[PDB]
Amino acid sequence: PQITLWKRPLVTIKIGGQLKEALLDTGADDTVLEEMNLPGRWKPKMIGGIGGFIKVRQYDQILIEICGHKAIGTVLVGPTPVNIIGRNLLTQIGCTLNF
Amino acid sequence: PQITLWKRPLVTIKIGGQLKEALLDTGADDTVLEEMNLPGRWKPKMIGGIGGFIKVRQYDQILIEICGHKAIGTVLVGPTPVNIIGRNLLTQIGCTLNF
Ligand SMILES: COC(=O)N[C@H](C(=O)N[C@@H](Cc1ccccc1)[C@@H](O)C[C@H](Cc1ccccc1)NC(=O)O[C@H]1CO[C@H]2OCC[C@H]21)C(C)C
Repeated sequence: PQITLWKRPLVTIKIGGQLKEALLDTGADDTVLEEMNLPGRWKPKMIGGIGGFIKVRQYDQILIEICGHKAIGTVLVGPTPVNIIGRNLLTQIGCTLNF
Repeated sequence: PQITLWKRPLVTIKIGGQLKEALLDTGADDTVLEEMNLPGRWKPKMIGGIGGFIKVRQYDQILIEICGHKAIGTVLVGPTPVNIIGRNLLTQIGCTLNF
């Protein structure tokens, strides 16, 4: 579809068998989701933005469905205030900016 | 134009007569630029991000040119790690997300 930017571009995603709301974010290199218990091994990581860094758990080869479009990649889990879909998965669903 | 997301969506902007590089960021409500000397009056403000909050200078009704498209609106100036163009100006240049 086409998503305007008058409001935060929030969409429904499906991950680990759960439905969640997440922000489509062209300014994020990576995907960061709110604390959740995902199975499997993980690696510690630090990600930064405005204000500093937060500690997250890095999960690899995670399947996410974004408005019916499937993506598979690295997902970070930690104390983020909002679920963020970053460029690593947005490229897989063929998302582009247009103006 | 149409911009893919394999690389960071960086563009050249012109503000206060100076050229700078900035990130087109659908995950930002507001536009935040690195410390710089802008003409006009300003007010203190605080903005938050993934790491916490930072103190910024809020400039209102500022003219900014984003890849040749003119916008006039609120610009925040402070210790952000990268210049970000947020939704407040992205809407003025007619930017949308498509997939
Ligand atoms: C390589 O580094 C990265 O990719 N970092 C990503 C990242 O932080 N990206 C930033 C832009 C960015 C900033 C610094 C360095 C690189 C990019 C943005 O895209 C996403 C955030 C999301 C958000 C939304 C609401 C509350 C907290 C956080 N938006 C934001 O901070 O917006 C600010 C400014 O506007 C305000 O509205 C919303 C909050 C306010 C991480 C997500 C991985």
